[PDB]
Amino acid sequence: KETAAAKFERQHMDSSTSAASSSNYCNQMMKSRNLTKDRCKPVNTFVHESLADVQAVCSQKNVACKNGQTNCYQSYSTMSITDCRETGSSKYPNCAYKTTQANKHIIVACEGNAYVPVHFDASV
Amino acid sequence: KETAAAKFERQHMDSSTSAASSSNYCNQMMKSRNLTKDRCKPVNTFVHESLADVQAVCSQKNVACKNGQTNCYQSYSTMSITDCRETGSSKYPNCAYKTTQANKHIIVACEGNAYVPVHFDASV
Ligand SMILES: Nc1ccn([C@H]2C[C@H](OP(=O)(O)OC[C@H]3O[C@@H](n4cnc5c(=O)[nH]c(N)nc54)C[C@@H]3O)[C@@H](CO)O2)c(=O)n1
Ligand SMILES: Nc1ccn([C@H]2C[C@H](OP(=O)(O)OC[C@H]3O[C@@H](n4cnc5c(=O)[nH]c(N)nc54)C[C@@H]3O)[C@@H](CO)O2)c(=O)n1
Repeated sequence: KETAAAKFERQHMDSSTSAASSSNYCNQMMKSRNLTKDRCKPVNTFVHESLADVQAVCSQKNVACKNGQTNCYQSYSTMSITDCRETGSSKYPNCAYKTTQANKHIIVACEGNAYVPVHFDASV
Repeated sequence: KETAAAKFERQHMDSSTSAASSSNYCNQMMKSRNLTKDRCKPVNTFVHESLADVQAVCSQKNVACKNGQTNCYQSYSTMSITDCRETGSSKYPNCAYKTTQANKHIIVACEGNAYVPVHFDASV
């Protein structure tokens, strides 16, 4: 029942802060957004920009996704982000991560449904 | 089962003709599009324009729907349409309709989803 859109927010959005505020940022976040749930998600990026600016990325530079597909977009400007990487001593269920702050262009895959008619209201 | 959008085409789309052929048009189309199957749909409009053109309406003048919701759109140009309205003699299962040809702006309710981010691909 979770939309994919809401899934992206949960896994990658953190606009309440301008940067990761401590080396334990990833340990905290990866667990609170349920990314250690059934195993330790090894690589995850959190973005510290308004939801609007992130969403706007879908109207910026179209690039190929790293898996070949074409619905990826690269931000024209750098954004404050946090790289989360599972360390060499992590092991489910005690997931452990290294936290790295960065300012990079983000690249995202975007999806939607073009608006189509679904009901004839009236003619005028 | 049938999508809202597929049902809209079934009920209202007839790009294969540029206007109602005769006064029996509605009696025939209401039957073939199954709008008389279990009951007589009372009023129904068919649009004689390309699918491209009708769908582009969702990008045109936004207006309020007859029911108050705000996702209705009105075509900028008038379009060729046929009004199908039940006659006083229409009694299920012998649905009967009056065919009226016209050129007016159509108003339809549109649906879809904003193109938003759904996966984080990479940083660069
Ligand atoms: N515990 C670890 C630690 C490191 N690794 C690998 C992956 C690392 O490459 P990256 O390019 O950092 O990241 C790999 C790709 O991931 C991508 N990436 C970045 N952020 C995300 C994200 O949020 N989701 C996602 N699906 N992929 C992401 C971009 C890169 O192509 C590599 C070198 O450090 O070692 C690992 O396998 N297990
Ligand atoms: N059997 C009959 C015969 C005549 N009428 C009325 C409706 C006519 O006014 P309209 O403005 O066409 O009003 C019609 C309204 O119907 C609506 N409409 C039109 N086409 C459709 C459609 O495809 N679906 C839908 N749900 N509503 C439609 C919007 C229009 O304002 C009026 C005068 O002929 O008599 C009737 O109500 N029942």
